[PDB]
Amino acid sequence: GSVVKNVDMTEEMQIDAIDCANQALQKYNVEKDIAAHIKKEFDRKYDPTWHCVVGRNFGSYVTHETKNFIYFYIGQVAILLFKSG
Amino acid sequence: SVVKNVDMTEEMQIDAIDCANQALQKYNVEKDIAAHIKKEFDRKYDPTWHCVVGRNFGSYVTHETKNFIYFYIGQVAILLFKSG
Repeated sequence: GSVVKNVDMTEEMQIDAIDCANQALQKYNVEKDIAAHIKKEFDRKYDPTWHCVVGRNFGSYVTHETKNFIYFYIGQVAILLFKSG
Repeated sequence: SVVKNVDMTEEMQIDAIDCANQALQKYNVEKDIAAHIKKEFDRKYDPTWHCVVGRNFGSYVTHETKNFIYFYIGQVAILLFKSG
């Protein structure tokens, strides 16, 4: 339960981020694909544009001002999910 | 592997990495490591910064972040951000 989140990431959205991350980790093996599934699901449910990186071997990203985000873990795997640009 | 805001340019990123390396060199406990990075960024780049190191930290709800960097020192995650 170690989480950093924005005030606009309320319980329902946080529960959905955890559920989506669990669904992505259940379905896919490659961390880039896991991240992409979470990003796609949040664009669809909570409107674009979301970005997501999973684990610690991801492509670097320069973001414009984030307006909402959540940083959390599924076991040892970090998930950063944020809305920007 | 870094995610950062456009305002975290190379000099500030270099300082975040150096600060994190200095904190990990000096302190054993991840809460203290994070607090050292936060204190140094408040002093050098003005408050209010917040920092969490590793994956066993106290949760935090932040108001709109205006600058941040997410990066790793080996297997250890560092999230450093300015808000509230």
